[PDB]
Amino acid sequence: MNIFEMLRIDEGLRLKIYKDCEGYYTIGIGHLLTKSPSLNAAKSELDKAIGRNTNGVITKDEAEKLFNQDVDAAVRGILRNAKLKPVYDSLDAVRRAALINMVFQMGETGVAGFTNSLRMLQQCRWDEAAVNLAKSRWYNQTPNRAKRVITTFRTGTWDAYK
Repeated sequence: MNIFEMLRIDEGLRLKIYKDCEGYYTIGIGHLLTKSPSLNAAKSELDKAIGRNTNGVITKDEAEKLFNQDVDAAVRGILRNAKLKPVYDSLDAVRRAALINMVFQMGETGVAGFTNSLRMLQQCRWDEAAVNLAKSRWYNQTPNRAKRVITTFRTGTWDAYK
């Protein structure tokens, strides 16, 4: 199991524009297009992202290319974030993937907002951290995904994904 595989399981793959759990226009492997309500806006964004006129449909290759860029961006955001970096540096490989998953989903900023939890990860207090993480809009809106990531922080294995 690795980060790509993890995230493919969490986000799925769709080749046509769709609405994510929050209602935002999205495509491919969890690729957010725009927070706005306009389908036009979304098509526009897609065209600019792919560099071609798509009529809102993309190929699998095109889907993986966006995903690869999206995973690389998340890592780097983490790595360039004052709050995030120290935490990532402190974790083992499995637990690193779990933080990348959060960032991919909710952004650097959103994650940077889980102060208490983050401090707990830095001290290796896996159970206290899992409880704190669950106390969040994130856990209450998308519980099955959040359970996965959280168990991964708790145990440092891929069991939730297997």
